[PDB]
Amino acid sequence: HHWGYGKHNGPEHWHKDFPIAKGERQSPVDIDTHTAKYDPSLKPLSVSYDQATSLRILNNGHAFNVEFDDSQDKAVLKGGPLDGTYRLIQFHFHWGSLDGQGSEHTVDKKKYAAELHLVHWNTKYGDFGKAVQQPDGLAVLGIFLKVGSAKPGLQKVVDVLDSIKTKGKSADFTNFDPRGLLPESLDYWTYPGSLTTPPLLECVTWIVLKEPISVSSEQVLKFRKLNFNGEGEPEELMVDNWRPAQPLKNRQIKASFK
Ligand SMILES: [Zn+2]
Repeated sequence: HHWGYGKHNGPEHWHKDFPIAKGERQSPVDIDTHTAKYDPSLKPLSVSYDQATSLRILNNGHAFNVEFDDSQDKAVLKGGPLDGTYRLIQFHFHWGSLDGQGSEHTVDKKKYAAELHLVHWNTKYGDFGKAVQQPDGLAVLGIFLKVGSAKPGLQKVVDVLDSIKTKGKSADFTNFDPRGLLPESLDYWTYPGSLTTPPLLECVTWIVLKEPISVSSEQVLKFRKLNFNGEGEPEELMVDNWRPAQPLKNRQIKASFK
């Protein structure tokens, strides 16, 4: 009876095994664009992904992760609300069974078709496992996906998904360039929050970009063909792997832009 996204193990159950689910700095949240405060003290984000080394793609039974080599400062995020250098370790997505839902973060209650998370950890803690125990240990870049035109830079990801259909499968995935997933503008909202899957630790500085990227109906259809289950256990399509919005409680969302 492991956690997941179904009727009987889904987000409304998670608190029984992970009491921090009802904590004071849980994610995701709804971003109220009229209540977000412009903070002109926020620096622009610095994304240096020109030396990124992707290694592998895998289906971990709740999403697919593309993993990067994080043994040196090769793909890093700096600037913005962050002190220090945060290394990219993996990215993944959350998506829906239909185009009108899928994202974790919402903007004035609007859901997008999917949400990309680029996960980075604070190099001062030395590894990822130590970073998740600290309040400033991780920085996640969140990017919304809407359905429209195809994103060429995602097609390489879509094409290998057939080879990792079921839980526990992996495949070599070298020379993928994550710069092909970024929108044009780097304006962002930021707030302190949590992992959105168990263990839901409150170690994340969230940076959510204002500008969505567009993907095609056909691209996102291919995400929906993946499986939560292992080979060949009964087929359960990996859809709606998103956590609903949580109470903002005592936090302020800040914007880098007016
Ligand atoms: Zn995520």
